[PDB]
Amino acid sequence: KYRVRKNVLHLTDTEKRDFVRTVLILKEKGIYDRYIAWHGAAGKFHTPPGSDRNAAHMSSAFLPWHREYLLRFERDLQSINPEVTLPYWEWETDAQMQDPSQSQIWSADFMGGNGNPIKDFIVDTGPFAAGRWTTIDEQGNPSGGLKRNFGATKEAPTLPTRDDVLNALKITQYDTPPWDMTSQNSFRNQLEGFINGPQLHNRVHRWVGGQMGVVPTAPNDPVYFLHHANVDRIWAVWQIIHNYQPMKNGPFGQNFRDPMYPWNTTPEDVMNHRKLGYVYDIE
Amino acid sequence: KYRVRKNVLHLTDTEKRDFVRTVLILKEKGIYDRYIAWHGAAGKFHTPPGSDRNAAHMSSAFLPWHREYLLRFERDLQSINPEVTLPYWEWETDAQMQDPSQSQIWSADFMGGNGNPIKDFIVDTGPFAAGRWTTIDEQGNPSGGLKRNFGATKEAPTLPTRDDVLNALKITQYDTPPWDMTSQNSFRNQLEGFINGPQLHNRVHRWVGGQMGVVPTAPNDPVYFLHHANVDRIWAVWQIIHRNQNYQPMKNGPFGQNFRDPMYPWNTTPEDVMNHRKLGYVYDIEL
Repeated sequence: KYRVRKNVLHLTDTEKRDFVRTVLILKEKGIYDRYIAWHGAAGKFHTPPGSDRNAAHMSSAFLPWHREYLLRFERDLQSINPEVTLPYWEWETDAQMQDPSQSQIWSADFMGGNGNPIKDFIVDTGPFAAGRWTTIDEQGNPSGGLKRNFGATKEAPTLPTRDDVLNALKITQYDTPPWDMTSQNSFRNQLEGFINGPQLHNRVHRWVGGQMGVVPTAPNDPVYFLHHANVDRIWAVWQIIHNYQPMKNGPFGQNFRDPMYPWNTTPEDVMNHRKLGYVYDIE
Repeated sequence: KYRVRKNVLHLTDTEKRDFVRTVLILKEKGIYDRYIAWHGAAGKFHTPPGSDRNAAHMSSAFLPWHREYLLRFERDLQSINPEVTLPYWEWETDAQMQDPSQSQIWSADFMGGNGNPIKDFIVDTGPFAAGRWTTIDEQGNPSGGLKRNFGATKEAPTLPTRDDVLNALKITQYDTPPWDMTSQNSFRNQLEGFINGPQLHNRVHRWVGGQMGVVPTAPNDPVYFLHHANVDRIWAVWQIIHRNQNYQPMKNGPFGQNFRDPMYPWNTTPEDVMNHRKLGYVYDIEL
């Protein structure tokens, strides 16, 4: 309950510089590539084999997998600097902005800015610009150069709104059969963004574009963690207002006590975010 | 120092059956596929990115990665049947046979036999035959059955010999810079089998063929674990003989190859597995 996760827009300047410097350090030590690789690995673990579902996305484990993901990331951040906690990007408020690209998340001292149309939309500002930050492709091989392109696609021209978010928190069930993209009246599938998609979570990914635009390369962009921090917050909220489903008979890897590949951690291990030792501000 | 890992050729008929049934249970519960994926994932964690070194192969962590891999596998077997330990395929002994493909490891009560040439070398004998056991491809989707094709390639017509193993056991350095496929005077690279390859470990894969023939899909064949137990036994013997010698690199190698680095996809370090007796098991030849 001690580690406090803060709204990016509530961060002081040196809180932002310290977060940024820690990420780069994780990157120089080779630790950051473990999270890109883990996330890609999970995308290849289909439950059961052949199914649309994988360990991290498109099924019930989406939320607790990403909670465990961000939890391990935060610990590695803390091992470099015990004062660093993972912020969240509250995109529901940034959507209200005239030009959400002008949000202070995108400043030169934090995430850097939008892509540059001449340089194929390569990011050329901030600490993660090309030459200052290398990316890896789907194969684990060097791909060179972070890209972003806010709202370029017909499908996600806008960030999801607080209206969009308030409608997901109403859903009464965590998840429903058959625990996938078609799951109806499903908090998880609603938050993930496949109901009349792309919405919420999936919409943020398409709006940002670049590596963020395609799931297997998305964690190349450090804003991946800030986005998913916000998703984890929405879920923790839902866990106050209103457990987990399936408790059994889902495909292996999605049940309450199944390990989530590529870890041994179960959903049950992370149901209560407070017991994991962190809290979001406003809590 | 208590779970005894036995030569496959020494297993009783009941031991053979209990092992196979336990593996089948692992597969049915969805657990076996986690080991296939872990191995596939490790192969695309390159150290550093761009190098052909990866977390589990072609560098110093080849041996401890697999010690940890097999230890986790043996634990999962034990949780199903605490009397079942991971046996080892002593291929260097099979190589002395007129026809190694007649080894008892390939009998219908254990690993099953060679691939059927009429069926594109699909295995159709033993408990892992097509229709009883489904493989998956590098992408995580079902494939069409186990395949094997013993001794089919020109580079690997034979299994490695007892002398090939004895020769490797004379190498005095665990590994050497630059800790890769070209490492010379290196026990790790020698056992791995790249110099004037394919030898030893790489030669076994090429000899078996089918999914075993391409390292990213090799754990689809349960014999993967039996083969790598023989590898783990040979390294355990190397540590007994060269007791003065330790893992290399201690430091300064690529991240994920040093003594105290995490071995992707786990947090387990090489140091954590250096002493196999402290992991709870011994090979029968140690008595």
